[PDB]
Amino acid sequence: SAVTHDYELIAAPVDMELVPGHVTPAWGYGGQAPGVELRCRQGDWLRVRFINKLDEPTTIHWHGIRLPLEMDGVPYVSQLPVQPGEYFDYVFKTEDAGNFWYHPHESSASQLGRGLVGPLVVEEREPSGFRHELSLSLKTWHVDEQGAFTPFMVPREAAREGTRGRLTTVNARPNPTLELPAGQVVRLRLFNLDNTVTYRLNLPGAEARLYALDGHPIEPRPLGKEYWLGPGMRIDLAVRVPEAGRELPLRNGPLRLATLKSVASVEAPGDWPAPLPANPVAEPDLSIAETLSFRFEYKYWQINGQAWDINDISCAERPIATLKKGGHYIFELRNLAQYQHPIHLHGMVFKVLSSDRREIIPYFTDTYLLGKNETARVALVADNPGVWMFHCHVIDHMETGLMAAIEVA
Ligand SMILES: [Cu+2]
Ligand SMILES: [Cu+2]
Repeated sequence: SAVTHDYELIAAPVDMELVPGHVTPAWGYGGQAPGVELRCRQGDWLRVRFINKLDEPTTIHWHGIRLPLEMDGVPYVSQLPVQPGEYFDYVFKTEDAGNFWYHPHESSASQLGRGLVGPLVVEEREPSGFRHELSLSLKTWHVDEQGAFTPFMVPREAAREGTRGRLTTVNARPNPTLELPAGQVVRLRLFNLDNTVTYRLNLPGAEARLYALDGHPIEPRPLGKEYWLGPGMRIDLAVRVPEAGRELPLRNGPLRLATLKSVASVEAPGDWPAPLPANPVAEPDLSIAETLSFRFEYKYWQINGQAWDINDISCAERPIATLKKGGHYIFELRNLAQYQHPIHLHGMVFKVLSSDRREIIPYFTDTYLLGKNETARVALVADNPGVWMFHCHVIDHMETGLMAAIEVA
């Protein structure tokens, strides 16, 4: 009748030698940054005793999980900030398998910037045919050449593509070599845990197939040339590991993020897995849907429908829209700028229909990377009652105005 995955998760200072010979005074979940991997299994309860051992308030928002509003981790909408030395018990069922993540939703640029980000895997209820998996958490740290943090908001940058760090890491390490077994198909779980970077992921040489995007399965498709992994996006990238001693570079454009060294296995080469089964998300019914149009765009640099978010007041009470529970809606997402925005909706999963620019194979996701001057159409069932944040996931833009709240009732 119930399975529960218990975790005690502590946010606390972590000193990290990101730049050899230098201390970076980071903040981490479970003694590391990126934070410890949380695992659950689809259909089961995830129970996390979150304990704040930072010197300021924080919450944990569970990016991509359709959970009840009480557990969304948004200060003053979900809960009260968790104060230093206090705890909060996040309990919710994970009905969607795949790759999610977690991070604060309080002092976000700073707290995410300093390390408060982690991967969450919801295992499929039935065994995927994957024999091997590897989790890759990308983060581009705003630290200078001596390990010190640079500002997480720099206005000139917040009005552009966002405040970009300098030091790219995969699982806290600049450009690691990850060993994988030869001949085998490996599910690489790729998490962009960065505040601002879009990694133009490419893996030259290897046969690589996309199996899921932002925690939701697709008809598997070759990687091809590149995949633009925006902040807070994830993919499962199944890779045929080449014969032993080969070394493939996972890249952000021409830059190596990581190297995948094919190691000798005695295991038989296994076949490509079947498509991951769809998560139980409410099919939007286009013929019955109603459209809402949204216009994008140390103070207000970005606007939603002419409304800046003030990340300093409790203005989640004047919601940009009010959806009926069980209602089917189309969101037209209009980027009225030369700046891309990874636009994210809490609480709910939307299906990407079409774009101005891109040809779309329709898929479900909590985030759409909204290109420069792009108009994309996106559809959802207003499944989950509450007040859900709707924002660009470049943490700078979210903090300098690019956020709104959508009330489901
Ligand atoms: Cu979210
Ligand atoms: Cu943005």
